Amino acid sequence: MSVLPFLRIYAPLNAVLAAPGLLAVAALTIPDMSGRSRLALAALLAVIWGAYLLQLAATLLKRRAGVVRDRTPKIAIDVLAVLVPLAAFLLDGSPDWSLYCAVWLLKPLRDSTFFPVLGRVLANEARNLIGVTTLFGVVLFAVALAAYVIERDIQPEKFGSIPQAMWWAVVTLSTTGYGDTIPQSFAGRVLAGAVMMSGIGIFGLWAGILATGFYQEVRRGDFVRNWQLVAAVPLFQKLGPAVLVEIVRALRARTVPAGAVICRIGEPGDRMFFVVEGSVSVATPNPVELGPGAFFGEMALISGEPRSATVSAATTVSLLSLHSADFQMLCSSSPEIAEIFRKTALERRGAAASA
Amino acid sequence: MSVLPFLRIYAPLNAVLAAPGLLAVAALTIPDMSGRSRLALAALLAVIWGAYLLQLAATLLKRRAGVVRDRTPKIAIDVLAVLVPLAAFLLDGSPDWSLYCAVWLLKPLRDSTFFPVLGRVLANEARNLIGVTTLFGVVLFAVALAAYVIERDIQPEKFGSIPQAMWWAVVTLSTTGYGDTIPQSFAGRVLAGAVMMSGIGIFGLWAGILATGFYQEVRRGDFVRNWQLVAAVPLFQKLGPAVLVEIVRALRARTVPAGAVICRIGEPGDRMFFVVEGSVSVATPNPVELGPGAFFGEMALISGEPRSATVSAATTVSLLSLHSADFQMLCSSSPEIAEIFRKTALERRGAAASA
Amino acid sequence: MSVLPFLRIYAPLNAVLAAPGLLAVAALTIPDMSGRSRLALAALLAVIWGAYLLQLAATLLKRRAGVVRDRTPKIAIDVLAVLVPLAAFLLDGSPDWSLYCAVWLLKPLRDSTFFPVLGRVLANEARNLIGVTTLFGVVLFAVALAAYVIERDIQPEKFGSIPQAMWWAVVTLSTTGYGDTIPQSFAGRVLAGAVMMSGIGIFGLWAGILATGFYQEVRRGDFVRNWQLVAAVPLFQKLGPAVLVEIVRALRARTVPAGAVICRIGEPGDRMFFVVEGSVSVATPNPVELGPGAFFGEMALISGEPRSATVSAATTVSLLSLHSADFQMLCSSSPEIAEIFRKTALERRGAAASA
Amino acid sequence: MSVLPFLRIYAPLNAVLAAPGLLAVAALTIPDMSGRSRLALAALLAVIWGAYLLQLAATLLKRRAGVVRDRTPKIAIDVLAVLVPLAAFLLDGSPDWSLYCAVWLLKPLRDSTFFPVLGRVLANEARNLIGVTTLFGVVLFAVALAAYVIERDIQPEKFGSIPQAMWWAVVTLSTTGYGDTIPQSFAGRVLAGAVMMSGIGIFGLWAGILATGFYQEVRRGDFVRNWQLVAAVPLFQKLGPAVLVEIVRALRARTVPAGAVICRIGEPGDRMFFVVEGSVSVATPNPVELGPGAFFGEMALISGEPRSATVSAATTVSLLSLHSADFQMLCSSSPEIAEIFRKTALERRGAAASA
Ligand SMILES: [K+]
Ligand SMILES: [K+]
Repeated sequence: MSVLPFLRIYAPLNAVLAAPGLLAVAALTIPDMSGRSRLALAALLAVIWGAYLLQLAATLLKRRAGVVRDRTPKIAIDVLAVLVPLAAFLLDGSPDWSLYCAVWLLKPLRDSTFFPVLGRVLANEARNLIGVTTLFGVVLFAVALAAYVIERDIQPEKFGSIPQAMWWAVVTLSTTGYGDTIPQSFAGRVLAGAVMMSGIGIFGLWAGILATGFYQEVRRGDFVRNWQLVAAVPLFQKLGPAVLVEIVRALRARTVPAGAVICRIGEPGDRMFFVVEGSVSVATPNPVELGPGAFFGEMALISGEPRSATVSAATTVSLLSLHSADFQMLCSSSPEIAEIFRKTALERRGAAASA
Repeated sequence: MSVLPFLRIYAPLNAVLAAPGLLAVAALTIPDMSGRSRLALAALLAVIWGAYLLQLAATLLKRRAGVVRDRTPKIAIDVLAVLVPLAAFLLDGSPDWSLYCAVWLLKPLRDSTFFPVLGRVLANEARNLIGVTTLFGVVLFAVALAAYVIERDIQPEKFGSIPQAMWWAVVTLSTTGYGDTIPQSFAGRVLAGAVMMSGIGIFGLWAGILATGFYQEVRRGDFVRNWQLVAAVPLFQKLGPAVLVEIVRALRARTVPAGAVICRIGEPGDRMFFVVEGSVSVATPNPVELGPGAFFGEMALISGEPRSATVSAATTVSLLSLHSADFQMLCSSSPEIAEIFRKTALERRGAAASA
Repeated sequence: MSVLPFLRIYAPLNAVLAAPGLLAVAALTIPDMSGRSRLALAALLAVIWGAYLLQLAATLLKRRAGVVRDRTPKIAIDVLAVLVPLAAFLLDGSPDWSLYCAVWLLKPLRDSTFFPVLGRVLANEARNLIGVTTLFGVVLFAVALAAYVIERDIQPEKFGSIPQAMWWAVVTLSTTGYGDTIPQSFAGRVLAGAVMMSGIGIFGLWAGILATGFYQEVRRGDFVRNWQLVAAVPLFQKLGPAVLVEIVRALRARTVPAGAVICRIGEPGDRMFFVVEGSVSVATPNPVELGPGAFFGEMALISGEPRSATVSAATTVSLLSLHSADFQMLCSSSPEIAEIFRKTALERRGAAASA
Repeated sequence: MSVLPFLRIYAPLNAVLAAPGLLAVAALTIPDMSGRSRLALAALLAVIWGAYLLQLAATLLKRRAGVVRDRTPKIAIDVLAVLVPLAAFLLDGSPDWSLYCAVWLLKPLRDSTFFPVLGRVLANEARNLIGVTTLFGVVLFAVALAAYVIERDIQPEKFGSIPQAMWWAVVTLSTTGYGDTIPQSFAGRVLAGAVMMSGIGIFGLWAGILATGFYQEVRRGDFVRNWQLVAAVPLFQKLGPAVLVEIVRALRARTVPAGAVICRIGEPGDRMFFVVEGSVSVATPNPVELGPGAFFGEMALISGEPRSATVSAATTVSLLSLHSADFQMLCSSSPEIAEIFRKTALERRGAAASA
């Protein structure tokens, strides 16, 4: 709610082209298709092949910044991103070689930050997941077995065994309801009453396990990144030790591209920013372009008013941001700083129009 | 649990009439329907047309309070709320012009506060949603592909391609279970075991992403609105800086209409209120009508008793409210204020019956 | 995890008998049923009728404690619990009068505490629910309409209208998957990709709205009840103001019936209790029966050991309970109290066997 | 996200063999199966029988550490793990005796820690679950009844009774959507609009009840275990009382097996560890093998750098772990300790290469 995400967060053309790349698959996969456009997109594989292949050797020129680097992840696919189609091209002379369009699917995941964040936590909590997944397997066959007890007699053809029943378990437990083969008797129909009751508590926990400390990591992700951009601010010599842990949970950083709008004038004042690197376009008769290491919005927050300036991203600014309460929290937290921000609430009145 | 929501929170007749307005659609949509009531409701479009159109020009008289205003949102539909039916009326001479009853559907959303609240946060967290939505597309085709591997042989007519399989993926992943086309082999049936396991963790996160800091915004929504109605209370010169952040998370404000009941006498005392604007009906031999900037309930909370007065909303009172713990928290937080509330617990014993 | 719930929490025979009472319905509801047991259970209605009717007039003798009472809720059904069957008995001379076995269903809800707790909060947060429920109706018809656009042509018989499509919306949105009528074209099949994506975020919020501050109320429910049983403890003259808010969130009270086990000897020490009313059976050569206002378990917690006594509920004891951390929190919170609990960890060594 | 789970957390071969053990069931369960491998796995039951039976008497030699022990849980199945197959072997002379492969299913649960953790909390919160489960039964028949009102007329064969309707309730309420028998009329089709709306709020709460304070227990599980491994650290004479409660929520302990990697050199520094028991392989010219009661990583965290040593688990080390913020929290929390860790950030520069 308090952040300006811009500059094409889904930027890298490596990440982009699997999507157009892999829809190229389908038309090959289909009868009654002319050959015209059939192979026309086979090029587009060759394009994406050649395109990543173009990118490829530039990467293999890894004498760049070659001091200490851990790039087994980033490289893992780039190798295979061209080889797997290639060996596929020949031995699988038949068109099915395109079935090695399973391959680029990691390329989005190549430069997918927030995926390490995902896999980071599973290697702390899977202890639970196992004891639950076991427990999932407990309750599965514990309950799956209860059906073969019954309808083997009059429904062999659907329930003539155990695993045919295990099928109808998790379909029944995991919230799904396919609807292919269903009981006819009473007591077997009774048993479902605990099933959804169970599974929705099972996943009531188990999916909750994920979001539980995932969010801890994500809410932690906004600190590990943001104990940086702290010392850069020239004011933070005075802040006490414990004060920051309160703060950085709320302070998110993002980056705006050049030209874009930051705060348009006259819009309702609802937040303030801490610039740390880049520069701005504070639209005044004399533009007060504050570069790395500044802020604005206090003129509107202390007064509770619209914007005092059409600030626009003159350059690519690594931004921060902040809503009132957390700034009121700061204003509440210390008279030492409200003094200068009060002065600033008068200086920037006289500094906005002036130089 | 601690608030009195009254005065028709779904008030504005602009917001109201799409519901009766759009059910007017259906009878046109249906064969074997007489023409009698068919067009009878076509009027009701004309009514709602004329009705908003009546409202319309009053809005276009936007010389009202014309100083600095940002009304592109509120106006966006009012323009189209009449034009789109209108141009539809002529070029679509055929009855299908009523299919521009897709149009009013924003009119509820026109004056839908809590919808900006919704859209506010997506422009902070969609970073995740993308990396997840990509990941959703990863796991989709990653898994969808695994089926065409198999049943293309014996189920062409259902699984004779890739996208027919992508269909059966999210139907299978997204908790649904349609039940149109289902495997017959083993290993393809095996694969589902991870699917629901996955998707319920996927949405185990992804839907959780929404409620995660949505609630932060909503729990923030009760501060940004309620750092107001703070200075109005004549007592709050003494409160310390940090004290309020604890409080305002709990203090919700609402507004009661005139005439309505606030606290009926003899009901079990469970909460107290801070009036800030309006007036009351404190039912005593001399009604102690406390207007803007007062409170009551302490007589019942400190004593832990039923109500001392049938207080009723004499006027439209912008209300606050408060449960005990948070007032006990305050009573715990300072002896400075319990003194006067103790005195008040004796003054209002003598002030209730007296003037 | 830290509480002993006993004494038949589903106690009241008023609450009990709807369950046996209403299963009495079914056998009447069924063809090919002999008349023998048919009416045999009609008695059981008459029993439950007579039984509550027996209870009834005792309630209508409401001169008991008749000072100030708010009993419209408790009485609302007891009136109807006998009348509705009664008038049903005659005018509905046909057996369908038993269809006024819809009636007792509130009787469990009559003496269902935790149901007021439910309905308490909806009158604070339904503001959201409306803006969401509207939004649910937005996204419903916003999306439902998109289908009649298409398959009216080739699927009139299933999609020959709007509301037939609204049907397939929430079935599709609300996680369900019935599986009666399904598209055949592409673009209409495309649209589902956002649907489950939506609804699982919708209810991703909306159901979350419930558990959100429900839990606040429930976690509040353990304070409003438990600022009581505080002064009774003879030790709590010294505790500081803010200290308790930390505590009472964790301290749950329950009540054990006479005879039952409290802590059996030799079991692993994992918790301690604060008795406030009732008496115990501390199994020692001289039973140290501590009555209202005492505690035990510190001998095992400070030492981290099994139990020092087979304590059993000699009477109906209104119990508290407590795990270590929260007691370590207290031991951490003050040296003033660990002294006496250290002494107690030696006194009760000498007081256990002795008198 | 901050922990190294290793040494075969799913270790015990007792726990292992039900999985291979119980899949042995299926081939017996199936027609058209040769007898060759049929009984070949009957051995594997005899193996697992004999194998646990081998383990068994070693357990029944419970003179080991025979002072005070509470082993009714661990023993409960080991008794039956061999008897139930055994008596099954004879009286059920027919092959169905293998249906006492329902029996080992507790054997995973035998040595399933985190299962007591599960069952611990249900005996605090089931108060709710009942009032909800009742409420589930309320809303069930409250709503189930509403259908027999209607389609008994034209759908006897599907809705010719009450319980046939109760079937279609929870299938409809519990998020499932089987799709066997569906209405045809309007008002009965209307009713579903509240159903999913309800059940997803029902389980919106009810499943949430589980994860609610489950997580409290789990987040508590990391304290009850970890107030241990506290005094062992020679430094913790100075820490203040309240300081630890902040900490131990974050500090998880796990155990690494011998040989395994702990921190490989040059990897990005992201965490530090507290060793308390075992020994390490700090790969330096003179290996600084710190045994029970030490730490490392500060050299990389204060500097924010890659690893200073390929530390590997020389022995089975009962590990702790810690990320930066929580260490920054400590560094923020006191100058008393950053001094020595600063010194350590120079000592271990000179102590790493040296002895
Ligand atoms: K479903
Ligand atoms: K289905």
